[PDB]
Amino acid sequence: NPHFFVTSELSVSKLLKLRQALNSSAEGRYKLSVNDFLIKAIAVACKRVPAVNSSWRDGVIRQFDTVDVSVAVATPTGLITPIVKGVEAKGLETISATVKELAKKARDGKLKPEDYQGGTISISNMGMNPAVERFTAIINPPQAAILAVGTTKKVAVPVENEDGTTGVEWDDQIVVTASFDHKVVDGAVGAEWMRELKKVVENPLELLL
Amino acid sequence: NPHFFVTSELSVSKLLKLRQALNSSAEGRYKLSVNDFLIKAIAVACKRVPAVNSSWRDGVIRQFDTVDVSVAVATPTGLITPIVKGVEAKGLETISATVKELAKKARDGKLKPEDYQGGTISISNMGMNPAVERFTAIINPPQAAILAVGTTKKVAVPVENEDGTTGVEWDDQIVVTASFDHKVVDGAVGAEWMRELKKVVENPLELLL
Amino acid sequence: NPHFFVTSELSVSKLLKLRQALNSSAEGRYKLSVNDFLIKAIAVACKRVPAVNSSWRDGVIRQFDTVDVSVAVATPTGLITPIVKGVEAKGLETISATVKELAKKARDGKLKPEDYQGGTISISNMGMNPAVERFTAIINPPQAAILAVGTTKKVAVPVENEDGTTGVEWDDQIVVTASFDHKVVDGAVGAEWMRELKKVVENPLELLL
Amino acid sequence: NPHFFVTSELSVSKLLKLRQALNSSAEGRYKLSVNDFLIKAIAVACKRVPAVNSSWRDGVIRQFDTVDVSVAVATPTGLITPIVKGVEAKGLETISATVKELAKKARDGKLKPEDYQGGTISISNMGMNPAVERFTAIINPPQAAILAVGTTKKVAVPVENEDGTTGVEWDDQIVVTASFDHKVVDGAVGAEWMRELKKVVENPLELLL
Repeated sequence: NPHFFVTSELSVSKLLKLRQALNSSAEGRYKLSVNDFLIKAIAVACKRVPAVNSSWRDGVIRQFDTVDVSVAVATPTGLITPIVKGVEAKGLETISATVKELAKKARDGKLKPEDYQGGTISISNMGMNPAVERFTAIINPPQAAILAVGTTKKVAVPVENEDGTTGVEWDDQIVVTASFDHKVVDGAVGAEWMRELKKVVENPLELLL
Repeated sequence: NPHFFVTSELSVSKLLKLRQALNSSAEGRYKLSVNDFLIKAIAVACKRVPAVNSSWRDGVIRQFDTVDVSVAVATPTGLITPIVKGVEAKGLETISATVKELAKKARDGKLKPEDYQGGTISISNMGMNPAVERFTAIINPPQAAILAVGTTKKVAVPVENEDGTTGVEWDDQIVVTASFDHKVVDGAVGAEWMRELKKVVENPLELLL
Repeated sequence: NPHFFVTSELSVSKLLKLRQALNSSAEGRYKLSVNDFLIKAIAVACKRVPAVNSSWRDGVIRQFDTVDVSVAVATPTGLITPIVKGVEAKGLETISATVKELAKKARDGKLKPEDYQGGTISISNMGMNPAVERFTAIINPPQAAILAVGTTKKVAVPVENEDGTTGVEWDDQIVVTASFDHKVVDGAVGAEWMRELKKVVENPLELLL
Repeated sequence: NPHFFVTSELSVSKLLKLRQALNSSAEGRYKLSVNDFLIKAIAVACKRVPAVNSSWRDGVIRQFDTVDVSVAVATPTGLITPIVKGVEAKGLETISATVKELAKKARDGKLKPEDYQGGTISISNMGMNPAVERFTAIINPPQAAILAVGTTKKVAVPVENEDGTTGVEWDDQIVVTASFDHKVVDGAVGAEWMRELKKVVENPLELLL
């Protein structure tokens, strides 16, 4: 299993501003987190290039026209992978309610058994606790790509103010990792998908596009 | 062998201050290095959560109540793994003398043959030379986790001084990597162990705890 | 295949200055890129320590006195690995012309079939597009080490000006990754090769050495 | 029974600072008092010189390699001596929990009968109430040394400030007393043990040593 690890580095301050604005405008019917924006962005990204969201059979490979995103949730019994289907068609409040409902279902017991079967990309995120920057779980056998998300730190970013020739103003910054299979997805298309994903995420206004 | 790589990023300036104070107070009977603090901290960390320090047999797994730490040393013949046992009970001067004596034994020849058998976590550190930030040797077959340590760089860290709204003051910072097995230790407990390890190391005053 | 991933972090501003000077002095007969300096530097580095540029047969291993560098190029059909031989003897303009000619040959069709066989280290570099910092393709079967190159970012670097006690002046900085085999090349010699490679690259004036 | 009384005078302000720091950093799982630092320090001190922690049989004497510390607790029924074993191996939070649990066990009733047998040095401390500076209970028959602790007062300590040729700044100060047997432990080794104990306690940073 030749799984090569690529990475990217994303600026999220715009996402924080948008999340705060939407949460303040909310009347309580929905709750938003950064994982919501990440899953919507990666759904749009997979719509952009369908190469990443494929599967490998015995010899032959199959490509999915639609997008099905599996999210990892931590349970005392082990690792659970709830699924959400048709993410591109849905908004972000609906997927928010779906993921929180699936999480609480995992808390109170076991889920309906076909919530485990299916999917195109597996997503894991321990950004809640600190002391984690990079990680990559093994790719699931029916999958072809896994995207892992670390925590958000606070580092200096290039700025070109006039009074200060160099200038230093700080921004929040996050690290993502992607493990592919190299049997279906090669390095070039993975780098393309990552760069266009960063292009989508850096300015969130194109999420509605 | 699904070995997933997690990482953390540690501040060591407090450790440097403590090491300098103890070395100045020393009368020559003991010599201290950063590896000493790392091995003591990880011993306490394994005491905190015993899940990481286990082993896998044919099908069944075995959990060790005590801690046995194997340290990697570079030799012209190859790679050697001296062992230290009961690290949690011992202080740091005793383990310091033990590791330096084992290192010089490796220099002058071969060791007693049962110094190779046993252990719970393997530790490797090439922080002596520069030009290394991340690395991860393969996990030893009777082990379940390996922690590798890079070098210490000097980077900017968040500060909240009054005169400067952003403010910039620099600190030394180190990178650690952890390769687990995923047959015994899953991602969640590994992240827990790493975050509590960083909590222990960041302020060294809890080492005596 | 126990492929352990080591990394380094290089300052390239001197290389940019030298590249700009040589390109301005050029009359059009040659074109220079950062990949040229990297391949020349790694050729000299392999000349420094011949351990990395070896191959593994069935049980026995073979060491190459000369250097043969294979460079990866992205093609719509897939991944292509043109080869350049005797790089240490040649300058940098000759290897520049050779690599650009091989790239355009890959563009317009297929190459002469023995351009695929041979080599000591495989080099891949997607530094052209942004949104990539670390990656590592699997080592080719007749090879023993692969060096991957990310993009160049702009980060703060330690400075010791008098007026500012800390001081902050920024520099361009690049990330490199190295995947070895651990059947032939162990961690120590890999770290040695990486540190001496960084020593060569940081100040490019030793390239002519 | 020729029990000669030696004494020492200790500065504890550093211990108060360390205790306050650790208690503030505590999340409630442990509670620390000065007696904890004293018992850990004397355990390390007995490890330093094993002469004090011995016992006398009929004619012959026996020396203990390990350390077992008996602490005196005041009960309405009389005087009770709970025991803690292997103190040097354990930290200070574990012995803290052990001593508080033994104290509350003495409060709610009688203890398991073998908690009375064994030990190397008996420790008594009425530092809680004021109006006590020196005291010394008789040595227990199977013991060879008893260390009693008074209360902490506030007295002037030598200082060498520049503006004030003499200078006066005040510090907290405690008095300790030691009654030996003179059948096993003579004056010289007792004075050695006391001076090295004061050396350990005055700067608590060597407790982790």
